[PDB]
Amino acid sequence: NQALLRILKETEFKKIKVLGSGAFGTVYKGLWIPEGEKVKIPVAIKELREATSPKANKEILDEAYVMASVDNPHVCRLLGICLTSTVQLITQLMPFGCLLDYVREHKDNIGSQYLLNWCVQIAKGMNYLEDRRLVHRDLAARNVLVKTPQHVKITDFGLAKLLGAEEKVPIKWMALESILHRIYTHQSDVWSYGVTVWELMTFGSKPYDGIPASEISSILEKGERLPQPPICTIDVYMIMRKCWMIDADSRPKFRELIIEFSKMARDPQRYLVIQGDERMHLPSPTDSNFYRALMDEEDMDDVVDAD
Ligand SMILES: *CCC(=O)N1CC(n2cc(-c3ccncc3)c(-c3cccc(NC(=O)c4cn(C5CC5)cn4)c3)n2)C1
Repeated sequence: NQALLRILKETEFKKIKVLGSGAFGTVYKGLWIPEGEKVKIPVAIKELREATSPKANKEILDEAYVMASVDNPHVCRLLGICLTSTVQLITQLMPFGCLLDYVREHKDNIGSQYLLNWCVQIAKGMNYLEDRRLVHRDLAARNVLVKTPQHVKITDFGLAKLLGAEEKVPIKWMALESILHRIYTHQSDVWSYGVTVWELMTFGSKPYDGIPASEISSILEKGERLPQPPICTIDVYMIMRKCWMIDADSRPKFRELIIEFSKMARDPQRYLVIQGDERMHLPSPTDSNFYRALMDEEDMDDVVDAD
């Protein structure tokens, strides 16, 4: 559906500040000025790294129209595109930033209810991508954005597919088959999900810290995996370990991860042990209503509360 992707002209928007970057390009906070209006509307803009040609631009545009249909409350939707000598992708601006920076800044202030609800939401967004037959290829805590502390969304999915580069590097998030054979499936996205859950449970620790990328395949072949985070109980750790099994079909499915983490979120102190957890509950209905009115009016399934 062509109505889901807006083609933007360089004159109606401006990049104003750098927000960060990745393997695909630099991210900016921008301002959109609708034609004839005096308002400046904040947007997020990703400017892709490699310069592009008119032939490549037509193929990218065709793929972008399909990519703009990827609609779920836990996945950031591509809203607009500007195709000139560079490819610029426009999306809604998330003022809280990525979940990786969030868990680091609010470490020893985040409770089990939040940690477990973020795992559920990420699995929901990943299950929706699997329902759309779209392999993410770059799932990590840096690619989970915070709309509000209660609502996270996945970004940067299928960027190789958008560019027509699926058959052409975040080694520490990759399944062993992706490292060895560049094979990417919904099951290698499950391995990346286990690493992302590990990043959240360690409040943003670096996976395999100190170990060079070239040594990772050999470490995985010897059966070594990321260590049990100090807050995880054995049941949570066993789910992460199942995500990192050599046999891809032995890993859990995203629909099963939604069910297990939803069950755990219903008795959160039994699955995660955090000091001072009794005073780090989910917001009351009053606070939740206020956050939504000011920055999150979109439709979304209820957050899992404790029994
Ligand atoms: C904290 C980690 C970090 O620094 N990162 C940079 C990367 N990131 C953040 C954003 C962002 C910030 C704030 N508000 C919103 C987003 C982005 C980002 C910006 C614009 C566009 C995108 N992605 C896409 O447009 C896009 C399109 N697809 C489909 C066509 C394939 C997938 N992603 C991301 N990036 C995290």
